[PDB]
Amino acid sequence: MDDIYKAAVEQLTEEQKNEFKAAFDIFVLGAEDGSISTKELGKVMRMLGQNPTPEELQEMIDEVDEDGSGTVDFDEFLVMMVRSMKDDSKGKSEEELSDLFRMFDKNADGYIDLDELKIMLQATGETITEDDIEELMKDGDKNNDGRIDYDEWLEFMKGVE
Repeated sequence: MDDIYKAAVEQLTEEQKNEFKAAFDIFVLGAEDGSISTKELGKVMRMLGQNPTPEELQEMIDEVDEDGSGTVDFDEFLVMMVRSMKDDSKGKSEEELSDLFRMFDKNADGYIDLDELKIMLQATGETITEDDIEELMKDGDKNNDGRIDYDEWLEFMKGVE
């Protein structure tokens, strides 16, 4: 029975909502609609000022909203436990694309280059080859041309891990 969250609730106490409500109220100090970052560990880990890594985690969670509501409710977080998303959640934002697009266009040509896009993974410690990225850009296309434009960068993250 139950879909996925209605099942755990059977063996889970709703009282927990108030348990993790403290750390939440302190995190949404500035958020009026409870808009905050889900990254709990990544926050305390990056707070130490260590190597880059969690910086990207803030992006995926930035637009974790899959239902497209605008914010995440306290309850929505609880149900996220039983399911255990483990990792990942999203990639880049709608309004952010307008910035990232030009942020990667270091060639000032209007399009995106391999050394430009791949340059990102170059500063993080990825676990892939340098030439491998060459295959990624190939998919970046969308308007049929062979390069990135003011539209492909958006559809780019159509669903890549």
